[PDB]
Amino acid sequence: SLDFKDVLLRPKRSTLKSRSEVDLTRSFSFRNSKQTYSGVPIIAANMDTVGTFEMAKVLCKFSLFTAVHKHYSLVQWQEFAGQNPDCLEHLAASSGTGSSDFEQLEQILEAIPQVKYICLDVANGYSEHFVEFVKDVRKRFPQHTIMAGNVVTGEMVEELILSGADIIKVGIGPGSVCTTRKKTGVGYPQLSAVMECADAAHGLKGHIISDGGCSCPGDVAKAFGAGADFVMLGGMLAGHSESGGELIERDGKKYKLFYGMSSEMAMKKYAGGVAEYRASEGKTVEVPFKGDVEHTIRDILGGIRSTCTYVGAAKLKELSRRTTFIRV
Amino acid sequence: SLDFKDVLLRPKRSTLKSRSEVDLTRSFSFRNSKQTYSGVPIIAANMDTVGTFEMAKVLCKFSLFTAVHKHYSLVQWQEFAGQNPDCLEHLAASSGTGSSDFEQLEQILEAIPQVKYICLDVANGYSEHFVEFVKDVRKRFPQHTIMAGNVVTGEMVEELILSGADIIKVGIGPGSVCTTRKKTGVGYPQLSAVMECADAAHGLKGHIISDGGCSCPGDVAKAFGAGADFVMLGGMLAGHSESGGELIERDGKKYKLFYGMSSEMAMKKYAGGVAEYRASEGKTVEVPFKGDVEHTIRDILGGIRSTCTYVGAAKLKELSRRTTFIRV
Amino acid sequence: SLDFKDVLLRPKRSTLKSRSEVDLTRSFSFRNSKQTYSGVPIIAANMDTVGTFEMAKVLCKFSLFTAVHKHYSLVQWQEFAGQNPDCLEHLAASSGTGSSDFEQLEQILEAIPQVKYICLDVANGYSEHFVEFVKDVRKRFPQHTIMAGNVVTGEMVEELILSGADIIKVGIGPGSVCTTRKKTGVGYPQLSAVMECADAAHGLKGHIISDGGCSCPGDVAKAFGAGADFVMLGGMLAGHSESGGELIERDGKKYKLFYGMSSEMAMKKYAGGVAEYRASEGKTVEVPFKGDVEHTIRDILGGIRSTCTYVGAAKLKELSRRTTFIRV
Amino acid sequence: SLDFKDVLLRPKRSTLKSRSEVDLTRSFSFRNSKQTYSGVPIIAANMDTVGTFEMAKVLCKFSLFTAVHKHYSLVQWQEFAGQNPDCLEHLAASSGTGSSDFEQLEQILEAIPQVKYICLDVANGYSEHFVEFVKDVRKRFPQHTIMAGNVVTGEMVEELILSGADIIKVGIGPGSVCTTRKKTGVGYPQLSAVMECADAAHGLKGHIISDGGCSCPGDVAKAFGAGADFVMLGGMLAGHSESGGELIERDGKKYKLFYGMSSEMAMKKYAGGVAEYRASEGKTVEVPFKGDVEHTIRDILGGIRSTCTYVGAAKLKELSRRTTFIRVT
Ligand SMILES: NC(=O)C1=CN([C@@H]2O[C@H](COP(=O)(O)OP(=O)(O)OC[C@H]3O[C@@H](n4cnc5c(N)ncnc54)[C@H](OP(=O)(O)O)[C@@H]3O)[C@@H](O)[C@H]2O)C=CC1
Ligand SMILES: NC(=O)C1=CN([C@@H]2O[C@H](COP(=O)(O)OP(=O)(O)OC[C@H]3O[C@@H](n4cnc5c(N)ncnc54)[C@H](OP(=O)(O)O)[C@@H]3O)[C@@H](O)[C@H]2O)C=CC1
Ligand SMILES: NC(=O)C1=CN([C@@H]2O[C@H](COP(=O)(O)OP(=O)(O)OC[C@H]3O[C@@H](n4cnc5c(N)ncnc54)[C@H](OP(=O)(O)O)[C@@H]3O)[C@@H](O)[C@H]2O)C=CC1
Ligand SMILES: NC(=O)C1=CN([C@@H]2O[C@H](COP(=O)(O)OP(=O)(O)OC[C@H]3O[C@@H](n4cnc5c(N)ncnc54)[C@H](OP(=O)(O)O)[C@@H]3O)[C@@H](O)[C@H]2O)C=CC1
Ligand SMILES: *c1nc2c(ncn2[C@@H]2O[C@H](COP(=O)(O)O)[C@@H](O)[C@H]2O)c(=O)[nH]1
Ligand SMILES: O=c1[nH]cnc2c1ncn2[C@@H]1O[C@H](COP(=O)(O)O)[C@@H](O)[C@H]1O
Ligand SMILES: O=c1[nH]cnc2c1ncn2[C@@H]1O[C@H](COP(=O)(O)O)[C@@H](O)[C@H]1O
Ligand SMILES: O=c1[nH]cnc2c1ncn2[C@@H]1O[C@H](COP(=O)(O)O)[C@@H](O)[C@H]1O
Repeated sequence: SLDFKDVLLRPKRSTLKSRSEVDLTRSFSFRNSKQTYSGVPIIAANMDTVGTFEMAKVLCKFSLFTAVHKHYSLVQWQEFAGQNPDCLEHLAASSGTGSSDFEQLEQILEAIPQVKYICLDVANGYSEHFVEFVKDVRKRFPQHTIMAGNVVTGEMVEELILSGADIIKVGIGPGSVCTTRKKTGVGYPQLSAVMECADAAHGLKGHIISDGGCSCPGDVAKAFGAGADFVMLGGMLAGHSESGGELIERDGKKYKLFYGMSSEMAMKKYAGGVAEYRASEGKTVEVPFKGDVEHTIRDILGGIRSTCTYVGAAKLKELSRRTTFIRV
Repeated sequence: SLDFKDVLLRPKRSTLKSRSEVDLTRSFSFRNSKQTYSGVPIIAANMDTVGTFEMAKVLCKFSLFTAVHKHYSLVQWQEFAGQNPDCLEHLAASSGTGSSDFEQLEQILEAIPQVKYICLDVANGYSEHFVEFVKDVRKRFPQHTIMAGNVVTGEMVEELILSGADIIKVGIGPGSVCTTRKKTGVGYPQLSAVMECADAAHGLKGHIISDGGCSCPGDVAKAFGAGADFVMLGGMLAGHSESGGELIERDGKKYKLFYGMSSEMAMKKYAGGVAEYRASEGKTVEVPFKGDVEHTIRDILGGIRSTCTYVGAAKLKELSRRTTFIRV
Repeated sequence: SLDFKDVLLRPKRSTLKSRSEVDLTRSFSFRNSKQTYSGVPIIAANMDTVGTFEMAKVLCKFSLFTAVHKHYSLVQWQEFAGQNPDCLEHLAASSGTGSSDFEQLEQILEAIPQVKYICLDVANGYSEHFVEFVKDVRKRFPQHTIMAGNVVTGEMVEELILSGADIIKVGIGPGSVCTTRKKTGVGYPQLSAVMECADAAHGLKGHIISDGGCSCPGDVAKAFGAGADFVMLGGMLAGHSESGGELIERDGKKYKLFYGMSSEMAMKKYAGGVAEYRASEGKTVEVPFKGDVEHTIRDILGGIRSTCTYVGAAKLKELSRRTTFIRV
Repeated sequence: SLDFKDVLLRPKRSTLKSRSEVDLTRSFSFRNSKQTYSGVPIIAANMDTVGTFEMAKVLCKFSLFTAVHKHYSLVQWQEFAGQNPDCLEHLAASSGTGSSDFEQLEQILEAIPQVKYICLDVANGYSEHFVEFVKDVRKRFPQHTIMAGNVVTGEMVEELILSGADIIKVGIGPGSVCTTRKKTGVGYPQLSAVMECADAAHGLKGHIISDGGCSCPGDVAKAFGAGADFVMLGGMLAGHSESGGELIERDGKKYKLFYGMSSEMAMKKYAGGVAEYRASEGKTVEVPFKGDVEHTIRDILGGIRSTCTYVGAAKLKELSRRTTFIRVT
């Protein structure tokens, strides 16, 4: 029942001389889409303040991935893709399960063929309705790679992969601005979830994303060491120039809003308020302004290269197999 | 030795599509009164700041229950009942073991025949005196549903049910303004208390209330998942317009008093003071003003519907069967 | 490896009706002095700010015990004894191992025959030198009851009782103003120390004092439940009118100094400062002023009566038999 | 998986009557250099703010050891050595693995023959490159005692001794101004590291230094109790008159900078800044000014003498043997 904070990685004898030797890119072949990936498998979350086109343009320079948020117009996507043809390779267009979500997704994918990834995202990936929607999307777009979540346990990972998803998004409640655990009491320790779900997915030649709960580069490295193919970040990418969220300067200091997608703040913006039978399951915070995201990416990547050197991993694909966790 | 903070509920595969589909009402048939209940089994605690007639009026609209405090006059009761006849089915009148308390209860029940629940409430329900009192109240009021507590272990749950109580109130020391544990060292972790006492009660076709220790909706869901038939709330319901407690406006902010029923504040108010051989076993806090309780009810119920969807429960009665706790 | 915080007492079926029914006095017959005791076995520590004459005078009225500090003159003792002839029964005169300490102790005992207890107190009761001192004091005063400490393990409890001590003082490092653990790393969790040492002592028909680490009446109740015959209190008794320590009014609030007997404050007062080879093993704090100690005594005794009613103990003597600890 | 905070020492019967009776010196014979040591085996860390010449001069008086930082020039070393001929016996010159570092060290050792210890110090002692370096250094200076680290596990302790190191420096991430754990997730709880590495070292009649994570005298005592031959201190020695770090008087209070050697502050000073592929693995703090280090040394040593009296150790040599740890919540 482990969280990131409960472990450390044991160092091991290595032949690496310098952190600059470490290759942080991965190559994957996806189970169902049959497409191939090559890049640095860290993903900007599809939160409205994080999965922005400005984030994408910077993350592209480092070969990182963006799951674009679901609140841009087709026109905005077309403007982005026209101005940034070389950044469409590691983007996913996102959708929930509504008719309207699906139709807007379609419009994007039809108009911008270079977008080859789909991020299907719900709070509760255990619903049969969600499973059925994944099948539906696989059938409509057989050659796109599908990321689907969220879940925390292997039976659901398997069902979702067998239903047509390529990459399962793992995590219920670990997120920095999530309040699901406080409102519902439901969840799973994130490191344990990653280990269980990685094993399940990899038994089927599928993949996973560790989604949420990382607050330092060491956490990112732990999720990878536990078998995550990709790691998705919200909070660590919030608060930058390139992030969304209002910039607030008060009492001589600068902040940016950062908020859960099921916070009252988000529901006020996009659902016309909070439905009577719902409770909010995210919160709002004000993040001290961090400046340009490039400096944060370099810190994260720098940390992970260090991790690899300490365990003797010359390439990110070696990190999990050379990871021995010490309980602390 | 589990508390609510030590666990999460595991999600499970679900045919539920929306949280709006979840029915939170239960029906119970009581062992000794032979009466039947229908409602949302969340009870406002019989504290003078929580179990108020203003609270009852609002909770009634949501089919929630109020254990009315023991400090209203007979005419206040008569006035309430006259003005709010449809509220009377979801209320209990309360008493401790004092001859004065019981006599005032008898006058209320004589005046208000519509009150069909009795809440017999002492700090130490392990006393043979309390056991005997319960037997006497059963003999006196054969058709009234009797809630009796408090205890934390099965042997006492069984004895209390066999002596004539329908519903056993579980918890010693977990309350937000309780200081019993600090003053006496006595108590029992609440989640374990609920698990153990639920098994003991259910084996005899009786019922329990998890009383105390919930500070968010997820805790309430954990209590129900652990087998509690009802959950009683003090602090979560304190600090509202409908709550008791002085409203205090100071340093630009508003607060409401909230205090334990064995605090010095309560004893000064209703015993004249603290008797020489006694210690206070409650504290006072100032709760930032919360506004109208309807918003808090909606949040709590919304959290629990979300729990139910995550574990596949279409009805609250299915929650405990569908609950697998993960240790955190 | 239990500290007080690690456990709660399980409640049990009781025939107690009222906390007023509980007798907190104990009767002891001491192994080596052959003297008898009757009183409430809580002791004000022999710290210079706690074991004062003003403290004794109040504690006396409750039948509590005072280990008088070792920094009164003989004239001071005679004055107290002359003015308070009925408060001499539950007093001890204190000494360390030095010849000047012994000479002063001897003057007190000779001049004040009503003083029938001796408190032999060193930081490190494991020294053969302390053992031999205990033996010598036993030989010199065969009808005086000897408290001796401090130690935390059974073997040493036994040695000290067999060397002539009646009551063994248990605790190394738990005290509120102690820094031994930070400075040395030496200690033993106090609840486990009490359980182990009480068994060792009782097997020889001797007694122990749980010395240090209580910060609420619940802790005192836990110590007694774990088998301690007496409980000694420093911090809980510091900061009262009757306490020593300078009264400091600053920034409109009142405080009283409270410091370790191994602190730099103490060694400056009574040694020539700190010897080059020693480190201080106590600290200084300013305790917000508590007023009269009577109120604190009532809070402590009331808490312990409540513990006894909860576990079915009519007498403090029964509390440890009736104690079942639950680990939290 | 223990840290210092997870344990206490159990007192035991003794015949000691005063803390002043306790002998805190140790004598060691080193496996590979064959040289001998007599002193109090607490070492000032080779951080630029701790392993200074001012520090060394004071620690000398108490028979404590200094691993000098690697950022003094030859001329500064010669000045020190000419004014303090007797303080040279418990000094180590430090180096990392680069050719420039090796050359600086080689000049110091050639110019000042009285310096008989070498501290080879990298963040990652698990590197084959580091092992080959230790071997090269043992080849070049066969009679110098070599401290080499850092590592946290016994296999690497063994390999480094077999490769020619005498004393292995143990600790990855426990340090007060280290952020390696937050940046990489890598580490090992320090008390357990010490117990494992001390067994591995001692099997081969080598020695270890517990490096990092001590924040009170008790932690020092615990490290010795777990079998560390030496204990190295950064934070506990920062903030003094003798420490490096700028003295900053602000808001009516005095502070001294103390920072990790992998911090942005250090890399700005000694490298070009931070290379694009590196992350900072240390932080900067401002430590309230502590005054003269002598007073801190006396507090540390008095603490450890007290531990020894409580467990019956008349000499520091006895402490580990007489140590029984109790696990604490
Ligand atoms: N990671 C997260 O927590 C995220 C949460 N949201 C939140 O999810 C909810 C639905 O989002 P929307 O975009 O309208 O539709 P989606 O496309 O996200 O599809 C989710 C569907 O699942 C249903 N549902 C069933 N169980 C749950 C549950 N336990 N928690 C949340 N939804 C559940 C919702 O219905 P119903 O609401 O009737 O129960 C909704 O129809 C909103 O409250 C939204 O703010 C949105 C994005 C990410
Ligand atoms: N559930 C919990 O953890 C707690 C609940 N309470 C709440 O606060 C109210 C405060 O009432 P309070 O004045 O404490 O007493 P109660 O209302 O519980 O007292 C009823 C009778 O129990 C007796 N009694 C016996 N043992 C105890 C004991 N250990 N603690 C308290 N009473 C005891 C009292 O006698 P006597 O006073 O002479 O001893 C009295 O005659 C309770 O009625 C309850 O609603 C209070 C504390 C803890
Ligand atoms: N509970 C506590 O921590 C108490 C602390 N004190 C402290 O104990 C020390 C001696 O007090 P004093 O009144 O002179 O003599 P004491 O009669 O209290 O006896 C203590 C004797 O034990 C010796 N000793 C051996 N080991 C230790 C140790 N680990 N810690 C403390 N003393 C030890 C002392 O010699 P030496 O000092 O040379 O080592 C001293 O001669 C002082 O520093 C004093 O402040 C006094 C009473 C109780
Ligand atoms: N003991 C500990 O917990 C730590 C100690 N440090 C202290 O700070 C200094 C840091 O300077 P720095 O250059 O960062 O490290 P080092 O002094 O340890 O560098 C020596 C060589 O090791 C290489 N190296 C390989 N892996 C790593 C790694 N994981 N982390 C750091 N270097 C690695 C470096 O190359 P390249 O830089 O190209 O990768 C460099 O060429 C150390 O010398 C040490 O004093 C720093 C962090 C942790
Ligand atoms: C719960 N979880 C939520 C909410 N909005 C987003 N998220 C989740 O958090 C992840 C990011 O976690 P960080 O710790 O910030 O990196 C997102 O990717 C998503 O899974 C919400 O309102 N409630
Ligand atoms: O003074 C007190 N001491 C201990 N428990 C109390 C006191 N007053 C009320 N309670 C308990 O605390 C419960 C509510 O706890 P909460 O919901 O955590 O605030 C009540 O229903 C009582 O059982
Ligand atoms: O300076 C000291 N160092 C360590 N223990 C001390 C010191 N001075 C007093 N004590 C102990 O602390 C006890 C009181 O502990 P307290 O009740 O937690 O404050 C005393 O009875 C002594 O045993
Ligand atoms: O920047 C850093 N990152 C990691 N460890 C460091 C850094 N700087 C110094 N250290 C280590 O920290 C030790 C001192 O730890 P301290 O005694 O807890 O402050 C040094 O001897 C080094 O091993």
